[PDB]
Amino acid sequence: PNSLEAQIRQAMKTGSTLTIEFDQALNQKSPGTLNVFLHPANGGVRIDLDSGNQGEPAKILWLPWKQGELQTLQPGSISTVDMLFFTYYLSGCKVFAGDGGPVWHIDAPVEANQFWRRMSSDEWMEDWEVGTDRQVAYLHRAGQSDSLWNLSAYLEGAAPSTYGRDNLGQAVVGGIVTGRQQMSLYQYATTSSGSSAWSPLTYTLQQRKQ
Ligand SMILES: [Br-]
Repeated sequence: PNSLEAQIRQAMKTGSTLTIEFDQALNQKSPGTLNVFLHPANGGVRIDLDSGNQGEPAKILWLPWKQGELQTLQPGSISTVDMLFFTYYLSGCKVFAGDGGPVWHIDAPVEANQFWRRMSSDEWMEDWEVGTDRQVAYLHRAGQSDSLWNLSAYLEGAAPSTYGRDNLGQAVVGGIVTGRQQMSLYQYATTSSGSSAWSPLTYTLQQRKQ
């Protein structure tokens, strides 16, 4: 087979099944570029800081998870075509990504009005004028209470993407860098039924309402 990094990038693009296991220790690393090790795992790849166990070094873009908080990947971090991006597992969490803008990983219990308030101090958000459009990818868990994710007061456009059902399930989000400050996003979900194949996570047109 190819390098584990290439295997992931091909699984994403081809819409194949290839799971990702993350070491929790990665959440102690700040957002931005990160040197990790990739290893074979049952049905997929493990990403950690273990230099042994047939580990293959890779430089990725990384976005940690933090309890009760948002974490942000700034687009200034993004350059190298075909570099992979990952965030930690979504456990009821939300991911909001602006095309050419930041990516936010928001923990499950943070209310939508609160996380939008926090997001909106970012320079990319301040530059997004009411009545104008951006391309935004937004992913939440299906069946979660609407107060934890509904941004309809703020954005008009396509509905969010969802993962899971009945407020159960997890997701993995990653990406492939396509250029300066540019990435294409991919996702899969894990439920009682098993893990889905990768598919695109689509940026949709959104107009800012207020
Ligand atoms: Br929840």
